[PDB]
Amino acid sequence: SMQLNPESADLRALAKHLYDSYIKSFPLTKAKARAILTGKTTDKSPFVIYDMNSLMMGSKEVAIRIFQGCQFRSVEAVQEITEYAKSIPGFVNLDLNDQVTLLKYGVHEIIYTMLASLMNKDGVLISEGQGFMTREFLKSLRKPFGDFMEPKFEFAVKFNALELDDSDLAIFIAVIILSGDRPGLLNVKPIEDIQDNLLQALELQLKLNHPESSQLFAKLLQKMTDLRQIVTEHVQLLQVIKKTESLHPLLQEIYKD
Ligand SMILES: CC[C@H](Cc1ccc(C(=O)NCc2ccc(OC)cc2C(F)(F)F)cc1)C(=O)O
Repeated sequence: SMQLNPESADLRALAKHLYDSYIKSFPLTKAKARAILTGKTTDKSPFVIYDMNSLMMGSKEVAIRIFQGCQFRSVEAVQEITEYAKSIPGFVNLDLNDQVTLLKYGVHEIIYTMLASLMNKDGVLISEGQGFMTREFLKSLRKPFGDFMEPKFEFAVKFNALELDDSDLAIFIAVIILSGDRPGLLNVKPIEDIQDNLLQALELQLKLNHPESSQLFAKLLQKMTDLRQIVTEHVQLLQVIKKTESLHPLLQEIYKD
């Protein structure tokens, strides 16, 4: 950051480009989510599902309904991330094998990342900001389902304290996709080379955007750990779901290894 030259200029262009794709690919940005959550917008005023009463107006049939709702958004979210991926310079030049691989293992990490954008301490925005379902209501569902989201909220409150904006996340999300340690990758090097350039862009983005924020870069890289864990901890919950009590086949496909 100390030096404004052709390399730093190239890193800003990669950041602008990724931001512009983020906007085209992700309708409900963090900036808009925050507006709704804090009241500012008159765009729409969401309905608050806070008990069984509220849910109907909007037994274990409700657990079915809500799990169903997640699956629908979860498939909607995987299309959003697929569209974004295509816009990351170099991504579409790798063996189809790797592309699909980088996405098989990434989507859920990006989902739990961007889910934080939709969350505060009280609950989560749903249906593109039309509804807001409370943490405590989601907690109250019949076992085992009332632990489904809690870890996603746990992650969110720590993540949202980083105070990242859509510019920040654009690059960060791209860094996650271009991970060179995904099982069964063929050409690791061209992914690492792309990620190294993305990590450069992020570092410079975070210095410009967060003047009085210490080791934010390191603190953001560490969150990739938390994310892997949410996925693993989630899979454990699903695995139970199957044995205890089906899944949309696109989610079924991604859950192979
Ligand atoms: C079943 C879905 C999981 C990952 C997953 C993906 C997305 C979300 C998510 O956006 N949750 C918020 C949400 C969205 C729509 C809903 O419609 C009623 C309901 C919810 C909510 F219930 F709050 F979680 C939550 C989890 C998977 O793919 O295994």
